[PDB]
Amino acid sequence: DAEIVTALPVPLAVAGHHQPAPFYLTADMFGGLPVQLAGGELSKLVGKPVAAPHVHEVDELYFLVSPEPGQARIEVHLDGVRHELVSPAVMRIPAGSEHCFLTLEATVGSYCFGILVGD
Amino acid sequence: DAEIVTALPVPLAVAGHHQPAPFYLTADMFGGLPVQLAGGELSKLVGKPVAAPHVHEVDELYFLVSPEPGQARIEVHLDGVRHELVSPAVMRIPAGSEHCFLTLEATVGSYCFGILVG
Ligand SMILES: C/C(=C(\O)C(=O)O)c1c[nH]c2ccccc12
Ligand SMILES: CC(=O)c1c[nH]c2ccccc12
Ligand SMILES: [Fe+3]
Ligand SMILES: [Fe+3]
Repeated sequence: DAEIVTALPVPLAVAGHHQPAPFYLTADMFGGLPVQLAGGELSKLVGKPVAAPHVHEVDELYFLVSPEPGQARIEVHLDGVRHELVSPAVMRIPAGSEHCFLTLEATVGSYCFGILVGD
Repeated sequence: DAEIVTALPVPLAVAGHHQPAPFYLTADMFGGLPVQLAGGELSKLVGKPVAAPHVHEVDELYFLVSPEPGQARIEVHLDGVRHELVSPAVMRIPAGSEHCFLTLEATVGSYCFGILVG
C-alpha cells in the first residue's frame, strides 16, 4: 500500500507567471509537506521568461542543476539586481523579495526548480 | 549580498549507501531547512544500485524526472515489494521502512532525487 503520485506535473497558478507552473511536490501531498517544488527542464526556455517579477510570502529556493556542471545558466533578478547562477547552484529568495529568472543557457537535461519553503 | 550556494553537491554519508550521497539541499543551509535533497543523474547509474536496502529516521520522497516524460524508469523496493515507476513520479518512503531503488533505463538528463522530510 505504497503512496505513489504519477499525475504529474500538477499545474498551479503562481503570481506573475504567464501560465500555471508545473508542480511536482505540493503542500497537501502525503498528508502534508513543508515544501512545494515546481519547475522543469530549461532547454527550450532560453531567452523566454516564465514569469514577470513577482513576490511570495514564503521563501523560495532556486535549484539549478545539469548533468555536467556549467551546462545551465540563469539570470536571477532580485529586487532589481541581476545575479547569474551557474549549475549546480542553490539560491535563496527571501519572502517579500521581488524576483524572477531568465534562462541564459541550457542543455537537454538542465532544470531549474523553485522550492517554496512553508515557514 | 545575495544568498547563493555553489559548492555543490555536498557528499554526505548515509547508512547503507555505497558512497556518500550527493546533497544539493542540506538541513543547515540558509539558517535551516525543513528538508534535505540528494540525488543525481541517472544515465550513468543504470544497473548500479546506489545503496543496499536502508532505513531513515525521517520520511523520504523519491522524485523521478526526465527531460521528456517516460524517458527514465526505476525499480523501487519497499519492504520487500518491487515497484516499477516511470518518470515523472514521486513516491513516499515512510520513516523506518527499508528501501532502495535501482535505475532500469534513463536518458541523459534524467534524475532521481531523495528528499528527506523533516
Ligand atoms: C539520498 C538517496 C537515497 O537515500 C536513496 O537512494 O534512497 C538518493 C536518491 N537518489 C539518489 C541518487 C544518487 C545517490 C543517492 C540518491
Ligand atoms: C521556479 C521555477 O524554476 C519555475 C517556475 N515555473 C517554471 C516553468 C518551467 C521551468 C521552471 C519554472
Ligand atoms: Fe518565484
Ligand atoms: Fe533512502
